[PDB]
Amino acid sequence: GSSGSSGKAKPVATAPIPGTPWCVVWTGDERVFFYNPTTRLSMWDRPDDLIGRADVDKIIQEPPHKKSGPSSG
Repeated sequence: GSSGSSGKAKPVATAPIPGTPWCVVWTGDERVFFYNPTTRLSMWDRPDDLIGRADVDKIIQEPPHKKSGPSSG
């Protein structure tokens, strides 16, 4: 009677979203999800709680793991 560890992959970078308790988390599969260390909630898509805010987007647009010394570039 269990579902299982949602998704099978470890994150690469994590950053707390401003204003919202959500935290942008990137992965190795050139992806990114939203986590909530306050409500132990972890989704795969952008929840409404964030829908509307620009910050949430900006973060996803320009990830930290990338800047600050690019690997490929």
